Amino acid sequence: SPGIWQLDCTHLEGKVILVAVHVASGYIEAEVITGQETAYFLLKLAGRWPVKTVHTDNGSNFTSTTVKAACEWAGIKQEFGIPIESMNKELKKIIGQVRDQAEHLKTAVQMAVFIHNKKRKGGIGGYSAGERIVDIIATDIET
Amino acid sequence: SPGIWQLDCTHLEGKVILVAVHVASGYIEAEVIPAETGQETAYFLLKLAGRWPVKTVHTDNGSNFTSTTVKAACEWAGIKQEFGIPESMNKELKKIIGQVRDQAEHLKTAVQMAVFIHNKKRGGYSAGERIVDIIATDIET
Ligand SMILES: Cc1ccc2oc(C#Cc3ccc(C(=O)NCCOCCOCCNC(=O)c4ccc(C#Cc5oc6ccc(C)cc6c5CC(=O)O)cc4)cc3)c(CC(=O)O)c2c1
Repeated sequence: SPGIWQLDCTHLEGKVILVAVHVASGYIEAEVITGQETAYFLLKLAGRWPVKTVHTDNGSNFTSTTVKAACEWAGIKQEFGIPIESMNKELKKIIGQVRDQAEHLKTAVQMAVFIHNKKRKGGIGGYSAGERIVDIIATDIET
Repeated sequence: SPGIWQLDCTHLEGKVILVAVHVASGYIEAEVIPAETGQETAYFLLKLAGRWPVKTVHTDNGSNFTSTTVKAACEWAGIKQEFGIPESMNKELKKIIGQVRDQAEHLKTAVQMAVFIHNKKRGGYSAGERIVDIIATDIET
């Protein structure tokens, strides 16, 4: 299902990291950060990918006027219950291996996102998450 | 033109907007950045190359060749910089930003609304449909 994403948060060095997983592929986006910030994040994602339903596991985004606005503008359905916590874990491990390469945590997070999406999902051969999401989307339009 | 992008700067409301165009599809990504070409240009490129295949980046002035961080970002991710960008997306974008500007407080929000529209609206195929088709085609190769 090409447009289904899970959105979660996580924390490092006193910053919050917003994390969005395309569930069907394992492709992820992320950024360091409010409700405006999540709204902006969602708008940016939806203008790059098919963002149709976003699952979150707590009440926080349902009380954010800008998120609600971004979702209406963009055509996103928020849904509670999510339907990727091993995701936040591998991201941080990768952030561990790159952190020394970067002066800003933000850069480290984006190095780790890069690695995640570009490595072979299976270790060897097959697709990366970055390839799968495009593959998934190509086939849904085709249909 | 499978991993070939154009990079440029456009200006609105006293701000600089960085814009990368996937040449074969016309798909664009954009963000508000500093006058300085440095760390935040490197970061935009790192992020872009994490979402799409970015192998060669064209520019047609010298600004993008004066930052050590941009060079380190290109090395890290496997990006070649080429001079020569021989694509006035900047003009339809600003059209659209002006269309949607009232719908948002922050300019950068209006930029992202205009990116969304430009990439989604076709007829034949939208830029967003094209880039996916291009990349999927290639993978199968
Ligand atoms: C090898 C290599 C490779 C790459 C590298 O890269 C780098 C780097 C770097 C590097 C990057 C970056 C910085 C850096 O950030 N600098 C300073 C900036 O700091 C401020 C940050 O906070 C931002 C938040 N500020 C906001 O103002 C704001 C305001 C509004 C909204 C919204 C919304 C919205 O969305 C909506 C959506 C919909 C609707 C309907 C409404 C809305 C609405 C509402 C509406 O507008 O109406 C959001 C935010 C600094 C440094 C390095 C260097 C290193 O590290 O070694 C490097 C090295």
